[PDB]
Amino acid sequence: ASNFTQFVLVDNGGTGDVTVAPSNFANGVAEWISSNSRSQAYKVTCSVRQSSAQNRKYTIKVEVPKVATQTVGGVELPVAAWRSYLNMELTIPIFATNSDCELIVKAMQGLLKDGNPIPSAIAANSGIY
Amino acid sequence: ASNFTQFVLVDNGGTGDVTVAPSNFANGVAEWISSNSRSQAYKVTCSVRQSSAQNRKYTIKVEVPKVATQTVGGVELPVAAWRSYLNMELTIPIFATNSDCELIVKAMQGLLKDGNPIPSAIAANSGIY
Amino acid sequence: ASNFTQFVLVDNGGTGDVTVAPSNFANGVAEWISSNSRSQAYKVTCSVRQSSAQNRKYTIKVEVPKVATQTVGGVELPVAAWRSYLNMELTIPIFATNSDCELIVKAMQGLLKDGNPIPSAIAANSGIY
Amino acid sequence: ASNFTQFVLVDNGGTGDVTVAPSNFANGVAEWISSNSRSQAYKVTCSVRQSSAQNRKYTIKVEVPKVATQTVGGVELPVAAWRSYLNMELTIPIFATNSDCELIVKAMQGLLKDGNPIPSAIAANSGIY
Amino acid sequence: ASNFTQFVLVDNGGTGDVTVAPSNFANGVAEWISSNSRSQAYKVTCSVRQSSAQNRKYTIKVEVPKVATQTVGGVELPVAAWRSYLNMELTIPIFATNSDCELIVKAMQGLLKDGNPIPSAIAANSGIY
Amino acid sequence: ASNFTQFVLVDNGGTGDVTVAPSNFANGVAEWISSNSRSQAYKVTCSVRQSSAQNRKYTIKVEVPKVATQTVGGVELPVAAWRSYLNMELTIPIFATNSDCELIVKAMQGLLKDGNPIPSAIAANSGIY
RNA sequence: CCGGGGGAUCACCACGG
RNA sequence: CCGGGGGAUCACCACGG
RNA sequence: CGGGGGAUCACCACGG
Repeated sequence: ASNFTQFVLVDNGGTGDVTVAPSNFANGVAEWISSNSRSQAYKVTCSVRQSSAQNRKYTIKVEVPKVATQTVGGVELPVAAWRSYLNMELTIPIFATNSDCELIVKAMQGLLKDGNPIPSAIAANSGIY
Repeated sequence: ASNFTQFVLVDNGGTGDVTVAPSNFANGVAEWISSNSRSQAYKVTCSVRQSSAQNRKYTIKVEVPKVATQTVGGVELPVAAWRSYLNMELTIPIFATNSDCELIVKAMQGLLKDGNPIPSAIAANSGIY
Repeated sequence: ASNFTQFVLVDNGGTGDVTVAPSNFANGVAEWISSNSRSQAYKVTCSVRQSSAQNRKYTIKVEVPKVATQTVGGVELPVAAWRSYLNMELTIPIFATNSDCELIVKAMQGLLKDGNPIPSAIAANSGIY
Repeated sequence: ASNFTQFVLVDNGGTGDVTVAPSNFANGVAEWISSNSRSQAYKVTCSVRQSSAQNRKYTIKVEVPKVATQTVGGVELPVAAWRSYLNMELTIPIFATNSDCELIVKAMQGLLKDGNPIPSAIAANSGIY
Repeated sequence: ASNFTQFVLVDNGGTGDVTVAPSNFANGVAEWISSNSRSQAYKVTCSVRQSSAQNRKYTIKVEVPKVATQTVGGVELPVAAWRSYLNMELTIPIFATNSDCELIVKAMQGLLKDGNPIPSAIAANSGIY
Repeated sequence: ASNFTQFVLVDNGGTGDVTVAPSNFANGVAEWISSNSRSQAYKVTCSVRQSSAQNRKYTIKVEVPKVATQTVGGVELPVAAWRSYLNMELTIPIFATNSDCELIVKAMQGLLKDGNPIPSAIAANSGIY
């Protein structure tokens, strides 16, 4: 098949859903963007490299924009008031089997499950305590 | 409310679940670990700081053990061959409201939802194609 | 046990209460922040140190914001029109027992009790007369 | 009308109350002192000034003594074994209305309310934890 | 839960018991002190660090004071005639499981059990022979 | 009386107890070890000296083997991965009476009593939180 | 290339290795 | 950072790596 | 360490 497909980044229950689609693979960096002007789009990038002799490194990036309409020179333009940036690096040893890797994915999913500590703190503009 | 509580990191459907619990709070850095030797434990740390004048920044770290052919409670060397490391840094502009932050969390959840490109690639020991 | 938890900074009956929650505790400085936009949040910090041979010194800071919306270029952001800054330093000799400290706290509470000179002047943009 | 009057600094039920009375108001600095030996008295001072173009600044000071008798050469005098010194500075922009100031006072009162982190730590010779 | 709780350091059978409580966690050093003036208090501190790549180090400190009342400048002050200092470092490899660690705790407890060699010598102001 | 006798280091309720016995007295340093190869033994050494004019100092050392997955009588390398080291230094001012010293011992016993913070943390492969 | 609860305007930058 | 049956007024100091 | 020294508030300059 091919895993370079579009997926929904922000699930808002069928309405207001932010879906992101493949837009580039130049230089080994897979890119996805929302159906917007490049200045207001959601961006997701991913890449893998054999960082060392004995392990691989996945580098993922996500950009969440705060869309706005700005007036520059008396003209209105679609812009982003600001952006939130997520940068993550995952280092996996070459000795990890597929089951070993599913474990990693499940842990990451559990980490952000609704109601858990971390996602709770982030959504409330607070720390852990 | 007080979010520093134990939670399920790896959900294996009730049986075989991996729970992670509070183990340290030195220097504001919250830590959680599973019931294992520190060399084979699942570790999670989180912390927030004001990186700059306009940004707040969360640093989240997760360590996952290689389980295939593992010897529980044994000395496994080299350490690098038996562990995966996840480094996450989330930058959020100071103008983000709680709602904005909820959306950011949703985006993170969507990025790793089962069946999506990234988690599928990682779990299959592969890249994008 | 822990006193690094959330508390009510401004008691407005039981609804419009301003609550402040732990956010960061790095380098011996505990920091509390109210929810939502960090740009419009109340901030409280506290620290203790041995200022000298016989003295222990507390440094407390509080920031009260004037919530407002800033529109520029048609782009509006949540900001603080201005902030009120309170900085206080309390020195207590190492000979002070717990009873001595309870008294010091009572004095601070009395100084600001409703109806007394100091709080009355501040609440009215006035000085002493 | 006058707010330069005596008030209760330490409320000990209704008997061992520490009352502080006007003593001097020279050079824009109001001073209150408790009765009896000046050497063992509680002291409170307050002043306001225009720290800058947009800011008005309050400077408040409080001294809590540790009453004791000093014998030297067979001659005993009433003195203060030591003193606890509180110095606070409050800055309020000239745009603050009376309501804004009432709020600032509420915040100060809340910060020191019985049971909250700060007063609890001080009353126990402790810091934050 | 939280293990940062108060505990009794010196058990004297319900009467004359020296109990110690949490008082600080600044800079990752957990501190406990007895309910005394800071100049006469019992002190207990603890901290963990990943000393090397393959092991952790616990650093514990205990201070036992000999309380006295000293007359400085004709005034009486609560002081400590002298202090006994206990400094201990415990290095545990990361490969140690929880059971491996309970073993360490039991050994330390056995080492100081009433009647055993070491505690006997210490309490008699003598060496081993 | 002559305290250099064997004793129970690890009390496992009669069955599975670890006894440690006198094995060396070279240079005034008393040593005790369990019945194992020196690479897997429980070791205890103790010594007293006058560190300075006003202080006497006890140096106590304890070595505990990692037991999980251990191979009795086998060659286990690296040595650092299979052993925990405890270093204790107790400083007692020359004015301490036998009674004073008994209290010091009690404090040490209390610090490590079952259920208290420190032993609980160590046994759970964790820190304070 | 590796490191940091280093920074960013975010596939970039500085520092230390 | 590591070491000492190095020292302390005890989260510090000196020395050797 | 000082100031009824200032701030955009754990920063800044002047004083020892």
